[PDB]
Amino acid sequence: GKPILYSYFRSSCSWRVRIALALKGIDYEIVPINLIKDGGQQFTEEFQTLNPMKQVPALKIDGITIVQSLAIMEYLEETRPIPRLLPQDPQKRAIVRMISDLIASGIQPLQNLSVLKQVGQENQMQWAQKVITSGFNALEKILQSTAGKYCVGDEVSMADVCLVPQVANAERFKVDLSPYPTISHINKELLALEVFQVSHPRRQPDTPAELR
Amino acid sequence: GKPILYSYFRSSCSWRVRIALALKGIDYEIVPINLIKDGGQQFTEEFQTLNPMKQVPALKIDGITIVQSLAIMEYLEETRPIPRLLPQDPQKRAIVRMISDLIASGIQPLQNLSVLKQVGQENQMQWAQKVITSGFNALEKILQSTAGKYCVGDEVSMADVCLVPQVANAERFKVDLSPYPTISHINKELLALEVFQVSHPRRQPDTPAELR
Ligand SMILES: N[C@@H](CCC(=O)N[C@@H](CS)C(=O)NCC(=O)O)C(=O)O
Ligand SMILES: N[C@@H](CCC(=O)N[C@@H](CS)C(=O)NCC(=O)O)C(=O)O
Repeated sequence: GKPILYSYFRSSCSWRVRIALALKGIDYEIVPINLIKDGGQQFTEEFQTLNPMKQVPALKIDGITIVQSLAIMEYLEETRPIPRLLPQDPQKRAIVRMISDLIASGIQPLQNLSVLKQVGQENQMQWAQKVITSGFNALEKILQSTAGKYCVGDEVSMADVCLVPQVANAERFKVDLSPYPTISHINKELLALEVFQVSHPRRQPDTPAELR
Repeated sequence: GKPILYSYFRSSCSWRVRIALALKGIDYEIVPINLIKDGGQQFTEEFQTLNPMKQVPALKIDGITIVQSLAIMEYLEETRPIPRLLPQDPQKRAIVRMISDLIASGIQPLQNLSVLKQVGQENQMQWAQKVITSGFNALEKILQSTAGKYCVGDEVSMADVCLVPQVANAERFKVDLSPYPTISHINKELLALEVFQVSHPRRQPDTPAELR
C-alpha cells in the first residue's frame, strides 16, 4: 500500500512533509486530522495510539509509523536519496540542519496551537508575533552568510522546506515581513516551484471550501 | 586548536553536546556563557555575532561555527563515527530521531528561560511543569515500544543524550517522576555511565561553588 500521511491542511509541520514527499516523487494518501473542530481530532483515542504526542504529521511508510516532521524527512532522505534535502558536505549539512532546527525547534513550537491555547485568547496573537519576529530577526541575519538562490547555497534543502510553511504562518499572524527581505525573496522563489504548490494548504483534501 | 564549546553549566541543550563530545572522545575547551547574570551574556553583541539566536550551545570545530545542539550532534556523528549516536538501520534511526525531536522540539523550547520570562514569575513554574508532564506522558508511552536497556534498544543513542538533561530539568521544576518508571529507570542507567558524569552540570567550569 501507499504511504499514509496524517495531516491538517493548515499545519506548518504537515506542509513540510508534503513538500518533501512531492520532492522525492512519492505517491501517498492523506488522512486528514482536524486540529480545531470539537477540540481537535488529535485528542481522539485512536489518534493518540498513532502519536501519543497528539500532533501531526505522522507518516506510515515501509511498515512503520514515524512522527516528528524532521525525523520523517531524514528518513525520506536516507531511503529515497534524490533530490537531496541535505548536501554531501558535512559542514554544509550542519548549516542546513541548523536552520531547520532554528525554525522547527526555535520558532514553531512556541506558536503551536496547544501553546497558544495555554497563553489564552487575550495574549496569543502578540505572543505568536513576538516568537516569530524574534526567530526571523535571527534567521534573516544567518541567511546573509548562508543563502545563495535558496537558504543554503543554490540547491533546495530541508531548510527551505521549513522556511515556507513558517513564513505562511507569519503571514497568518500578521507579522510585518518588510525587515526580512532575504526570507521574503527566498520564500517567493520557493513558492514558484511545483513541489511547494502541489503541497499547498489551499490544495488539500481537507481545505475548507471557502479557502480553495 | 581544540574545538570550543560555548556552554552554560545548567543548560540542558549544552549538556547534550558535552555528553556527545565525551562519548566521541573529543577533547574540547569550554567558554562559559552565563545565561542569567545581569540579564544574560547571550545578549552581548559579541555572543550575538556568534549565534544570532542568543542561545547556547555553539560549537567551533573544524574551522566552522555550528549552533543547534541536534545539528551539532549530527555533525559529530558524521565526522567522528564511533561510538554511534544513531544506529545503522534507517528505521531505527527514525525512532532515535523521533524521540530526540520530541524532547528537543516538543518539550525543551517551551520551558526555556526566555519563554519562562515571557510567561512571567507568577505562572512560569506551573507552565514548565505542564509542558514537561505533557511531554513525558507521551514519551513514557513511546518508550514502552522502543526501549531496551536504553531509549531505543540496547545501545546508547542521541535519544538518551536528550533524555538525561530533560529529566534533570524535570527534577529542577519539581515534577513528580513516579508515573514515568521507564524514563526514571533509563535515566538512572545512563547516569551510571562516565560520559554522563564527566559532562554533568555540577562538574563544569562555571558551576557555582555551592553546587560543586
Ligand atoms: N516538532 C513537531 C511539532 C508537531 C506539531 O506541533 N504539530 C502541530 C501542527 S503544526 C499540531 O499537531 N498541533 C496540535 C496541537 O497543538 O493540539 C514536528 O515537527 O512534527
Ligand atoms: N533548539 C536549541 C535550543 C537552545 C536553547 O534554548 N538554549 C537555551 C539553554 S538550554 C538558552 O541558551 N536559552 C537562553 C535564553 O533563553 O535567553 C538547541 O537544541 O541548541
